[PDB]
Order: sequence, then structure tokens, then C-alpha cells
Amino acid sequence: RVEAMLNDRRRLALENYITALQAVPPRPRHVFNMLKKYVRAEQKDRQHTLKHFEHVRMVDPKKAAQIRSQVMTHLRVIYERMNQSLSLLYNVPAVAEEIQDEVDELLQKE
Repeated sequence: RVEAMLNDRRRLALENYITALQAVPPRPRHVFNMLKKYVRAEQKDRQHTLKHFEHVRMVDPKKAAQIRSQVMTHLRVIYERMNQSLSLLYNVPAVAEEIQDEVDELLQKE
């Protein structure tokens, strides 16, 4: 149940920044913070998927090959879901543009 555990840290992190979004007035500088945290979470999830790929391949090689397609979507879900979160905040073209500039600039160093 580790995969689900990683999702929580990312979920709450996303739902947490969203709270500031609705704050009104929202803190585009505080909201961008939770983002870098939520992001770092989705990263651990992706890497966690890789481990599952080889793990299931060792314990369950038969199904491991059948679940491959599932484990694959997992990695995509990490980045794909990231795009979904942006849409939620994008709702605020005003904040979305201010946070996006600093957010993208904050992860560059990563």
C-alpha cells in the first residue's frame, strides 16, 4: 500500500495549495510553494513504479508482463496528472500566470 501512501502526500499537497488559491486574496507566492512540494511527491511515485516493474517481474514474471501496460500508465499518470493539476489552478488566469512563471523557474534548478 506504498503507492497509495505516496498519492496521499501528493494529493494533500495539491489540495493544500488549492486552498490558498481560493483564499481570496490568494498568495501566488505561497501557492507556488506547495506546488514544489506536491511535485517532488509525484516524482517519488514515478520512481516507485519502476521498482514495481522489476519487483513484480521477480515475484510474478507471468503477470508482470501482463501488468506492464498497467505499470506503464502509472508513469504516464504521474506526468499526465501533473497536467490536470495545472488546469485546476489555471482556472485563475491571473494567478496561474504569476505562479507559472515562478513555478517553472523554481523547478529549473531541480
